[PDB]
Amino acid sequence: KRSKPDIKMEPSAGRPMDYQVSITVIEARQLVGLNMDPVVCVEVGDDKKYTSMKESTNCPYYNEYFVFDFHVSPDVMFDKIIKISVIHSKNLLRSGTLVGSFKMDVGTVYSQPEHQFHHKWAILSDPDDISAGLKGYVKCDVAVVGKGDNIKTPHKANETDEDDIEGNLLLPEGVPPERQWARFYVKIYRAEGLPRMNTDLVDPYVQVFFAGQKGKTSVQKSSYEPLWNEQVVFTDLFPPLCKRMKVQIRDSDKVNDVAIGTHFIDLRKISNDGDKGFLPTLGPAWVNMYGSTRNYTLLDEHQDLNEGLGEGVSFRARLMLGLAVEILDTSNPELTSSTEVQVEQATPVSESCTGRMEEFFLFGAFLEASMIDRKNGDKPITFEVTIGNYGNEVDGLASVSSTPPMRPQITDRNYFHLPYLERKPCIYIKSWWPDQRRRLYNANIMDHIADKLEEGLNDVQEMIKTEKSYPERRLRGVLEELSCGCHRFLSLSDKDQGRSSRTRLDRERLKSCMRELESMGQQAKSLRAQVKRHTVRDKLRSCQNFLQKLRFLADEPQHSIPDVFIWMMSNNKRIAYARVPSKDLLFSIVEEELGKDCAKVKTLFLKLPGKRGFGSAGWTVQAKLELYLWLGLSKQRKDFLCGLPCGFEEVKAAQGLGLHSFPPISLVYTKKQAFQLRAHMYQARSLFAADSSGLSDPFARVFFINQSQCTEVLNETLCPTWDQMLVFDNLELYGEAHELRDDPPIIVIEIYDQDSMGKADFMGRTFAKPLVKMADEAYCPPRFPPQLEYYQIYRGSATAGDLLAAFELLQIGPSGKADLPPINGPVDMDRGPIMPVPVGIRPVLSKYRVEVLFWGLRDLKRVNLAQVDRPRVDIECAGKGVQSSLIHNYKKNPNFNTLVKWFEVDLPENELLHPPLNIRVVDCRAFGRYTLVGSHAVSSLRRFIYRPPMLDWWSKYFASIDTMKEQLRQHEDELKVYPKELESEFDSFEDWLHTFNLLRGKTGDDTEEERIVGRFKGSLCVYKVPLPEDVSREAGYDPTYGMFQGIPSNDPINVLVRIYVVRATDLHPADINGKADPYIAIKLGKTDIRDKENYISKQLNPVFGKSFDIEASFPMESMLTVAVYDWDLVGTDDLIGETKIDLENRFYSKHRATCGIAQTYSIHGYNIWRDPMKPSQILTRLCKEGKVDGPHFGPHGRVRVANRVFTGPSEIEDENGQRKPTDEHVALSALRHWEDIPRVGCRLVPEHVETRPLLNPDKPGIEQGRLELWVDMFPMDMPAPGTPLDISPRKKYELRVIVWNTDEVVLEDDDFFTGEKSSDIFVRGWLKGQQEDKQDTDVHYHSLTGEGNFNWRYLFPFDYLAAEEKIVMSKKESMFSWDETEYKIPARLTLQIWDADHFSADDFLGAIELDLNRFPRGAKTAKQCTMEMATGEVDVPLVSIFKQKRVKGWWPLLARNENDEFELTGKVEAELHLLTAEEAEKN
Ligand SMILES: [Ca+2]
Ligand SMILES: [Ca+2]
Ligand SMILES: [Ca+2]
Ligand SMILES: [Ca+2]
Ligand SMILES: [Ca+2]
Repeated sequence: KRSKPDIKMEPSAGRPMDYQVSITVIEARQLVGLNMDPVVCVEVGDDKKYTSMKESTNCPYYNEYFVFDFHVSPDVMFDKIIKISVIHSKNLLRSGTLVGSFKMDVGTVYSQPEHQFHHKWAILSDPDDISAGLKGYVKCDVAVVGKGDNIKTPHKANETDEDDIEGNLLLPEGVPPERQWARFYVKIYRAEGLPRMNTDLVDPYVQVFFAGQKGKTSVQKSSYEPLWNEQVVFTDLFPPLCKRMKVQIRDSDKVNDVAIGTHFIDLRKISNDGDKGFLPTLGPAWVNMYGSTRNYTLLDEHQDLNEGLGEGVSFRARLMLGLAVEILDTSNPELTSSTEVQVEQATPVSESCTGRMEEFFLFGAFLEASMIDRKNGDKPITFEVTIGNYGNEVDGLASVSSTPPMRPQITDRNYFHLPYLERKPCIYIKSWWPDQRRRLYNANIMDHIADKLEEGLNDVQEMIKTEKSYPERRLRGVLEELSCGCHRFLSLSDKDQGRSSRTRLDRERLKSCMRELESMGQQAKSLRAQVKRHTVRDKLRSCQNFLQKLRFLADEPQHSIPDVFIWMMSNNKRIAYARVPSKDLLFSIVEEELGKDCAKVKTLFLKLPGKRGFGSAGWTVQAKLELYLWLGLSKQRKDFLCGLPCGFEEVKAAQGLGLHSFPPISLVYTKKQAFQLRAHMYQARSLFAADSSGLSDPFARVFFINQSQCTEVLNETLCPTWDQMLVFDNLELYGEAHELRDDPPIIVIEIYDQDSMGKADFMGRTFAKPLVKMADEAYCPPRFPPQLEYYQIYRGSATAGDLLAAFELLQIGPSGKADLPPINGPVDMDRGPIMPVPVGIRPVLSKYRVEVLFWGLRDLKRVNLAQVDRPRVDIECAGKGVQSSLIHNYKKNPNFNTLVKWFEVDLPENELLHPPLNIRVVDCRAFGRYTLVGSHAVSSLRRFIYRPPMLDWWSKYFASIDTMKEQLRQHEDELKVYPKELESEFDSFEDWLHTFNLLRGKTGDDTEEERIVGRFKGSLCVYKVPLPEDVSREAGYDPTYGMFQGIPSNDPINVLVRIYVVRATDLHPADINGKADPYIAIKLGKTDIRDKENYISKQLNPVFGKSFDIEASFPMESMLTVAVYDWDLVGTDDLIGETKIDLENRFYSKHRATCGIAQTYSIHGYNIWRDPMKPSQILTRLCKEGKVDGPHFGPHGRVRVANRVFTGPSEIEDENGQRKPTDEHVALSALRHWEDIPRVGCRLVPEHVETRPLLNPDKPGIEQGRLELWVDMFPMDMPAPGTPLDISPRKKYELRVIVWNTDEVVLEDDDFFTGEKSSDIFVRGWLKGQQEDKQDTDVHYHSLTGEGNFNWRYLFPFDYLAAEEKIVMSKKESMFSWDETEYKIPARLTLQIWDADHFSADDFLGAIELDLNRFPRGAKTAKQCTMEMATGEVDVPLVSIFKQKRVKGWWPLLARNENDEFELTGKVEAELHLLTAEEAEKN
């Protein structure tokens, strides 16, 4: 396949769109400064915000969130810098001292696989001083997201998880952590070809921006060809995290300096990292520079094109440039330690290093110039072609550049055309460019193999779309051809070694492309063998991992010949432009090295320059040229007319009369051939909506050469069936048969919405190439007759539907129109000249029946600000359909009194060609004035076409969360924990019930929720014929309810929902201080419960443990929403997150999604069964609903469902402790293995929590945080359930120690009165921190050898959990906080021996820090205590007091000496004891 051409008016480049960056700075560490007061400043481009001030902390904590929003182009967003700085003593009076700064850019943060860095530590270096060392690190999370992106957020963990600096640096892949300094020389030499800005002179100077620094050269006053010869040096951290250098020529002025042009050097194209890579280098070579139009205007609206914001519409300058980096040793005292940008004199380079200036030649032939836009074509028009400054005759051999102006004639009401016919104007341009053709040839072979590969991937994507047989063989052939072209590029590009015009970048880029493309060829040859159908899609992605990087090869940073520009001018006022690259036009002998646009006629769509080329002004095209272009050496000009169609005869200018090889000013064609286009137009689907009713009036105009016709208008449909051909009679073309069959001409098809007057709104356009046939060839299969194909219409950037067409070009023969095929006349003869699509091309139709289950309608909005009372649904498929029964009142019952009804239509035989079914709800008000409430049409029927087939419950939560963590890590009692929406694993519970998303309004462009006017609930069943009896008995049991038998009841039923909110983690902070105060809000219908009375305070990871009961009247009250809210002391409360969980499909699924089913039964304790019915009654109800025999019972260990038997345990315990027999365990096992039923077998949800991502309307597609919750449904017409689960969040302990004596404590104090050494020994110890566990003993004054006597008892009461061995407490973070915050640490004790004084603080002598779970055992005597029991010797075992409960021993306390080791500075005899809270009151 892939006969369609891919042309788009709006590419990805140029269009500005909304981005935002979110930067949070969690904790700063390892900073430097004496009594410093840090503030973290975050800068993105031209703005910056500061955090709060912290006083005298070395490790401050901020956790402050910043969001920067911009609406800019993607390329200029990727060039914005990100600066994280730390400032000491910032104030407005005096500038604070800079501690450290870190530079980064937006574009490489976007280059992450998650478009973000999670928990990464910025290296806060010193940009102000190269010789200075590291100034600290700052942990941060930085994310870049624009509109239209869906991303997954990783675990936003606290300090209790991995937070180490070195393994989580703020680096991309492959960057070395030390980031050695470098000098970046750019060497601006010369320039040529400047325009006029004084009216007419210019005062240029080159300013270069990189990494937030800038440097400008001197100004060469009054010179259009200036010579700067100056070099600008930067210094930054190699490798540069910023990936672009903005070099910009500027015209200096005394009031407002403006821009000449701007070129962006992408540093990835000129560099390679690693030990096999090479340092950044470029040039000395010429760089082309494009911008706005060269003629001066005082109010130029295209000024931003000179700044690089968009696409250059004309050539503006050529700049000689060089670049070279070097790594400098910053420890050398020979060089100054400065950092700022410097401008010095550069070394002059000869022109022979960039290639000799040499004369090139451009030839162009304007064959066709049609579809000129009407609002400009009242004047005669021209076509000015300029390459470089050559051909700029308007602004200022004799080269010609313009076609002769002559008036445009009428084609239709929307476009003119130009009557060239046989007189084709031509242009010839002499030019002088350097001899760097080999660079363009290498980039051209790169682009040629990349174009072949991209054509292969688009072809196999089309065979994926149309389900053609074995695309894996096409993939293997594509990879083999890619390897063959790879070896061709290996054997081709290396033969021009002898020239000395190669720069420093040429050899390095050729070698790097050699190595990388050898790796690509061997990787493609290895990937060819593993291509398989069932894993084809990932293989496609691997091919994309080739192709884009191949384009990364093809982009040349040192382009020699500038792009050619083809313009339009009406009375010498510029209208529209096209810009063709010159690597595609260069002529050469080898076919892969030959340009893809050289010596062939190509279609070329002009467009408005700059900002007028975007949006609604850029809908209609400005011209559709059929241009022949050739570019190359004048000694290679021997065959620059060979690719042209034959039959032409030259006419030259006055200077070239009688010459041999003078290029012609014009051509006259004599070999005219007549043709006819049969524009087959069968259908369209999913078109754009251009009326306020949500539908349109589509009629399509077909444009071919100069003729244009329109198919008839159909009314109030987005999927029309015109059933019409457009006969363009007696076309004329010029050429021969072999130059036209493989390259047919272009047909452009636009669709318009007819309105109440003569104007018509726009739908977009598509393009086509007709099936071409000659007189000598016959109408043989499989080429003829042409089959209808799908043509993708694009309304600019956004897609706007498909189109059904079978275009064919047919030449007339020597017998005239008698050699034309027999035209099938109109069966409906009332249409007259409207001739339908003939047979063979028209899809052969067959009888189909559509049976529609009309279940209900949900949340329809107002029509003309009036409420909807009595809906009805019309259904249209292939023009005919059935209408639903009326409902009586929407507010009390939004359901139809009968459900199943059918209709008979004709549909095509193959399912790929099916027209879309269109449902339309309309209000049936009085007096027959029915208006459109909603419409849903875009659907494929393939899914509907039938074919015959001490423990608590938290311990159970821990025993499941660790298993799901183990399974997640191995991929990269117990409940089945689900990590996402339950709908994603259980296909939104759409077994028979389907939700069709119901639309009214114009289709959105550059949301669907604003178009939402409700949704339809129901099902479709479309089938050809009644099948044999065993298959058709599904409908044969009850024709009243049709094929949808097995349906459950439709009448309203009363229900309670029981929502359990377990916990939540990774909350986005509602408050700006990185904290939140969460509480659950729940809404369902009229019910809204907000539990503000039982909030959790100062928590981003709430342990909730809450259960709520909500009344609901189904089917109206089936739209539950669960949200988390933040308490605010003043003002209004701010929402944190909100999730939607609908209950219609959950209740009415076969999967039993009302309540989960546990792993096993227990009638007491932590595994209590919350559902009121036993599982025996549960599968009794499921067997009665699903037409299943069973359940059957025998002994208590077996249960029979259908023809299968399952097993399980027999006895079960209650709270009294005595066993009882039951068979409900085996019933629950049958519920677990319910998938094995041969007819009604599907999956069932187990008892779960779901980790639903909470979304926000402000950030679509972005998870603010994950919420652990699960819902239960219990219909109240069955008996009510009991007490809900005790999921409420949580043992208290007493640690007591006694210090008996001390020995060998170091005598720190010399005696003031007698002189001997002594020590006032006393003890101190604490578990948690300062304000809670600080206690000390009495002082043993004046020790002689370290002996002391205390006999003092400590006591530490606390809370504790043994699941993670964590001591549990909540305390205020600061004295200014409102209330307490929860903290977790492991079991710690810190013991110290001090030296008391009567007048000041005590002197530190010794310390130990031990764990109650793994401390080494104590000595038996004081003298047995040695150094080995405290250090890291493995010979000393460990004792846990949680199993021992009594420890007596001697233990050494260790000073903090300067030798980084431990020294015996004291011994302590200690008794250590553990009690509970109840035992502590009497022990
Ligand atoms: Ca309209
Ligand atoms: Ca209309
Ligand atoms: Ca708040
Ligand atoms: Ca708050
Ligand atoms: Ca003392």
